[PDB]
Amino acid sequence: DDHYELIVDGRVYYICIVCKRSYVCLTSLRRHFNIHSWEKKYPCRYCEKVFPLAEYRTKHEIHHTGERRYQCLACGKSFINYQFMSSHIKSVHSQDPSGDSKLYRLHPCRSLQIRQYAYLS
DNA sequence: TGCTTCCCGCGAATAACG
DNA sequence: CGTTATTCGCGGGAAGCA
Ligand SMILES: [Cl-]
Ligand SMILES: [Zn+2]
Ligand SMILES: [Zn+2]
Ligand SMILES: [Zn+2]
Repeated sequence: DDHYELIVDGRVYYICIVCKRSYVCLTSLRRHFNIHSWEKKYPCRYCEKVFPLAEYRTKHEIHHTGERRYQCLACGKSFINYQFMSSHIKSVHSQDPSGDSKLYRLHPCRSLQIRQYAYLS
């Protein structure tokens, strides 16, 4: 089909026929396989570009709107994405958002229409 | 070398099904 | 509808890049 299976120990892995990348979940391999396949297009509704993954388009479109959903809770600065936010918190506040504390807040997306997680309210 | 985008397990929201 | 299958948002490390 589009993959074969591998089994080590009990573990089942799904392997991409084309690039031989390994996946624990089949939904993952299918999501990945569109990169080879290009059977689904995710075109940017603001410009030319097309993406092989829905989430790539979504990150892209937020950069069009300028919305800043990531807010540092120590000083209030807002950021476009996780990486800027984390980078800020680590350098300025000398803390890590990975472990434990709610150091930042992610606002619901309001600059465009995407699926909304009830926990962000 | 520090931004920048990619990656993929995980599971919530929604769609397709019956 | 209830009940499933599907989509895709998210974290945060990795990989890419100039
Ligand atoms: Cl904003
Ligand atoms: Zn592949
Ligand atoms: Zn665009
Ligand atoms: Zn701050």
